[PDB]
Amino acid sequence: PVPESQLERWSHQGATTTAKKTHESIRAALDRYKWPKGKPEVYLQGSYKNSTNIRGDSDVDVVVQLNSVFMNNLTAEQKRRFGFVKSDYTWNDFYSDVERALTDYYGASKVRRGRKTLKVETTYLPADVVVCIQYRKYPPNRKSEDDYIEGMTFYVPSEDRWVVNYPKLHYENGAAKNQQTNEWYKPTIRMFKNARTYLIEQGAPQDLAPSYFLECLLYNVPDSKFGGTFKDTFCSVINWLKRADLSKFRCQNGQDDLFGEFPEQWSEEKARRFLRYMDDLWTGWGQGSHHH
Ligand SMILES: Nc1ncnc2c1ncn2[C@@H]1O[C@H](COP(=O)(O)CP(=O)(O)OP(=O)(O)O)[C@@H](O)[C@H]1O
Ligand SMILES: O=c1ccn([C@@H]2O[C@H](COP(=O)(O)NP(=O)(O)OP(=O)(O)O)[C@@H](O)[C@H]2O)c(=O)[nH]1
Ligand SMILES: [Mg+2]
Repeated sequence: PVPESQLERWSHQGATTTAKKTHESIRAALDRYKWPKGKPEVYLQGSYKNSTNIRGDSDVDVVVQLNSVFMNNLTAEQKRRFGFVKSDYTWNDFYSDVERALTDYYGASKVRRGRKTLKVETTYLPADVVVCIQYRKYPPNRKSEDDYIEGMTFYVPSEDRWVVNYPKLHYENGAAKNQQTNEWYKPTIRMFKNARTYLIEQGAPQDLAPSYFLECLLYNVPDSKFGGTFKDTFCSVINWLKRADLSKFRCQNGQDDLFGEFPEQWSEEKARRFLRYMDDLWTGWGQGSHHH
C-alpha cells in the first residue's frame, strides 16, 4: 500500500493565480475588439476550471463561445417550425475575428493556429483557446424551442469534421459530485493524476491516463467510494472500477459515452491498463524483492 501522507501530497492542487490572470488576459484582449455580430463569452474549462490541476504552470484551457448564433441537430423543417433563420456569420468568420482580436492585443508572433484551438502565449501562462459556437442538442421529439441541451461546437479544418463538447455541463456535474462527496472527488482526481504522472516520470506509457479521460472514469464511480482517508478512497475506487462494466460509462458532461470508436473517446483496454498500473503501484510500494 501507499502511505496516506504520500497520497495526501498527491491530492494537492497546483496554484491557480497565474491561470486566472491568463484567463483575464484573454478576456481583456477580446474586450478590446469591436465585435460585428455578437460578443462571445469567455470562460475557462479544463483542470484549472475544475480545480483538478496538479501544477500551477500547465497550459490554460480557455473557451471563446459565440452565443448570438447557434448550430444544432434540427432538420430544415424543424428549424422552420421554430422560426430560426440562417446566420450569415459562420464559425470561420468568428474564428477570424477571435484571431484578429488576439493578434491585435498580443502581437502576431504570440498567436498561432493549432489543430483544434488558437494557441496564445500570454505574459502569464500559455492559453489553449477553443473558438466555438453555441450548440443546441434537441430531443428526438422536437416540439418546443426551449427544450434543448446546450453545448458548443467547432470545426477541425485538418480533419474536415465538427466536434461537439459540453464544458459547462462537465464543470457543473463535477462540482455537484464534489459537493456530494463532501469535497473528496476533486482531491481524488488530483491524487490519481499525480500517481499517474509519478509513474509516467519513471517510464510508464505517456498516455497512461489522459487527464480528461481520467476525470470521466472517476465520475462514474459511486460517491460512497470517496471519503474517509485517501488510502480507503484509493482502494475503494480502484476495486470498484476493476469490477465495473466500463462499456456504459458516461463522460462527466453526462451526454457522451466515454468509450467508443470516435476520436473524442477512450477505450476500455486503456482504462483497464490504468487500473493495472494503480494496482501495481499500490501493492508494489512497500515490498521487497530479490533476483530469482
Ligand atoms: N476528448 C475530449 N473530449 C471532450 N472534451 C475534451 C476532450 N479533451 C479535452 N477536452 C476538453 O478540454 C479540456 C482541457 O483539455 P486537457 O487539458 O487535455 C484535460 P485537463 O483537465 O486540463 O488536464 P491537465 O491538468 O493535464 O491539463 C477538457 O477538460 C475538456 O473540457
Ligand atoms: O474535444 C475536445 C478536444 C480538445 N480540446 C482542446 O484542444 C486542445 C488540444 O487538443 P489535443 O491535444 O487532444 N489535439 P491536438 O492534435 O494536439 O491539436 P492542437 O494541440 O490544438 O494543435 C486541448 O488542450 C483542449 O483545450 C477541446 O476543447 N475539446
Ligand atoms: Mg488542461
